[PDB]
Amino acid sequence: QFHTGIEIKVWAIACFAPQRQCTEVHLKSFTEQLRKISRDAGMPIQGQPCFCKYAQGADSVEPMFRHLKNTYAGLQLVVVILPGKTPVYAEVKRVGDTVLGMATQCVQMKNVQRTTPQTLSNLCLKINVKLGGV
Ligand SMILES: O=C(O)CCc1cccc(-c2ncnc3c2ncn3[C@@H]2O[C@H](COP(=O)(O)O)[C@@H](O)[C@H]2O)c1
Repeated sequence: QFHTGIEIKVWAIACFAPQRQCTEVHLKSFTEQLRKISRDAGMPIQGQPCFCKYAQGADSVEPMFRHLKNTYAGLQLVVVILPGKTPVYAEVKRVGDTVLGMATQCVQMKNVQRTTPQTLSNLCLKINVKLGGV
């Protein structure tokens, strides 16, 4: 079930959670915790995303994903932080899967604000399934 040989060197964060709820330090904390667990599991995600920006609303998804595709050669993944149930999820999947062919992984804001080994493990397993056997 689990894939070896994944190395995620070029990846982006698109934060659809409001900055006042999911701060720069929450993003840095979450990213560092994800770096360490993904590494321990032999699917290392490098500590520094090439891009980390806030956006709001489903209409921002296509412009930002077009920008990412146009700017970052060898981009392997966009981690999308969502604030609860939101039409932004459907739009991220429409643009990523059907328009631009860009791998995306969505995560709940509450799991970025406060991490646990179990929820970082849940996320690594979803990423592994996506980026494994390409
Ligand atoms: O339009 C509306 O009013 C709400 C629409 C709606 C209906 C059903 C589900 C959603 C939805 N909203 C936000 N996050 C969602 C979601 N469905 C799944 N997710 C998130 O995406 C993650 C899965 O990400 P990937 O599909 O990239 O593996 C789930 O863990 C969960 O964290 C949104």
